[PDB]
Amino acid sequence: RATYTVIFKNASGLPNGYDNWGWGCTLSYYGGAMIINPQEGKAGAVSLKRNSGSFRGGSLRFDMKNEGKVKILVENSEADEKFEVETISPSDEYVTYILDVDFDLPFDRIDFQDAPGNGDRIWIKNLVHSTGSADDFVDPINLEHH
Repeated sequence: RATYTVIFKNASGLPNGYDNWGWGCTLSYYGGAMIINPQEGKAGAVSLKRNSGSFRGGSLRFDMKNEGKVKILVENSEADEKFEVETISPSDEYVTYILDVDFDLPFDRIDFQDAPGNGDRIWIKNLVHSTGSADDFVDPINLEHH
């Protein structure tokens, strides 16, 4: 059985049980989105840090729109180890991404970074981890709608 962990659907603030250990960004909340406003020259990131425990492998599902290129990473904060999941091209419309996490350590941080460091906004909603793969992902969000 896959375990689906909904981190947030609509956000009005930081997800419950998480902190932001990122840098070089201002966050705001509107239309249910976490709106990341990175500062120019900082290669800013949100780093969602789980207060307790860790995820392992599996996959990350989220809706995003983004004015520039966005790098997705995870980290294990104990080993001080970081892993690049994917780099995602700009889109002016929300797109649903479901990405395998092939990191061979547990991860307690999930990062969205303004990779080019030009200060391009990022918008995120509906962020979910599965213990199962991307191909096998059955979206609980689309599914609750239907």
